[PDB]
Amino acid sequence: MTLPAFKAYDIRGRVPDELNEDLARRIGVALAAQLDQGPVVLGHDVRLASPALQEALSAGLRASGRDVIDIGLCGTEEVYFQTDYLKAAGGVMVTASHNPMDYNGMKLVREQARPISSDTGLFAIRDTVAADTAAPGEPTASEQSRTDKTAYLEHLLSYVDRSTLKPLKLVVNAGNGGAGLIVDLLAPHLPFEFVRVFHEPDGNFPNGIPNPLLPENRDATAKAVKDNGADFGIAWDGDFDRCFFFDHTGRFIEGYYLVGLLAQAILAKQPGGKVVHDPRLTWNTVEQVEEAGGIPVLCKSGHAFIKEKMRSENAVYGGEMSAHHYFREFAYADSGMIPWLLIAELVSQSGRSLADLVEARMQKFPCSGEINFKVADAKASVARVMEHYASLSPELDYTDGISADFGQWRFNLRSSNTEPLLRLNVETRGDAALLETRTQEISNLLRG
Ligand SMILES: [Ca+2]
Repeated sequence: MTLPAFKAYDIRGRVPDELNEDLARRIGVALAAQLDQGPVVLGHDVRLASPALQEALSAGLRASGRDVIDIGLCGTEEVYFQTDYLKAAGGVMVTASHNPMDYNGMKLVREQARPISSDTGLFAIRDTVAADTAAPGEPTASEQSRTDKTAYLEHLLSYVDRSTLKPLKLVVNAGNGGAGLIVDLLAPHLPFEFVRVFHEPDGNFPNGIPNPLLPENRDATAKAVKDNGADFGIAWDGDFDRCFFFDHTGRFIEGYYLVGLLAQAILAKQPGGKVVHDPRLTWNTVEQVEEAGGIPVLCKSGHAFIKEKMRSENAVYGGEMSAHHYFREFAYADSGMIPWLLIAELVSQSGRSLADLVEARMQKFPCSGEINFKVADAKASVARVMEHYASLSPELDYTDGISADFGQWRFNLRSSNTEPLLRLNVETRGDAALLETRTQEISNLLRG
């Protein structure tokens, strides 16, 4: 067959049958063969098995003559940042994301933190690994421990004017992932009053695997915001490349609205810039970008597509509705830290609460959120939807699945390639009733 752990965009599998130290070592050998010259940055998340997987990567890389820069326990964005900042040949983050306790994985980048994906080197690595029966060589290169975060912290702080920040009270919820370490290193340089929830890194996850999208986990941040009168709350996934916002009422802010909000924050600092966004939910972003003087650039969803498009357009910022925010100055990479710093600055400077910054936008472009449908036949299910609506003559766009614009409402319907699974997003022009009736109509068709 093929090694199942090699996915479209990263490596992910059950330990030890899909991913283990031997495979990790072979991946390091294969990665050395795929990169231009230079050292390789390695970091890892809080999962208990992550360090051993990193050590195996390092052994394979060093056997292949690659100097290894061990940045230690970190966030995925720190591997991206250090790979670019240190002008490394590439980098690997060992991270299991929100997969089960017996899973782990790896995210791999080349120069400037450019993604390595299935069609840009990852399956080449897979095929090399799959055929590698060579004896493990011994190291011919060194490993250096580089735990200085100064340049990374200075870079994060460079997105805000610290003299304009107010002493907001912010709930922070690392979910026992790694975000608290960075929050605590930033805190001496900021005026905020932090309320720390599930703050200590703990790969045993006594409070659940970090995933702020699950209602039980969502509610822990909401409750802390409400009980403490916080201005807003921020939660992260375990490797903290995704952040999640809760307004002063405890309400979780759907990620769609953060794209337009962050674009308007960034466009104040880089006037006339291009902003890349995905096709699932669009109308609010296009309007907010244009109103702020930027140029919106439609792009297929998925971090590799977003990053490539930002590069080709010199786009200052790119944002996906699914809590991914990318910054040109950050090597075009995603950060779960930059967004909350920008939002805290916007609340501080504007005098407006996070709730009021988004309220009118959510009313003007209400959306369904992303709704997933396991179906027996994705192609037949999409066909049923498109047949049902054909007589309305929607404007169709095929940038990412099917987008259908009917005038006062639109949807995007995307099909998973890993399993028969359709993802639906609907939005309307200020009409909650139409949003629900159309969402339910499409849902009935997809389940047919
Ligand atoms: Ca993540």
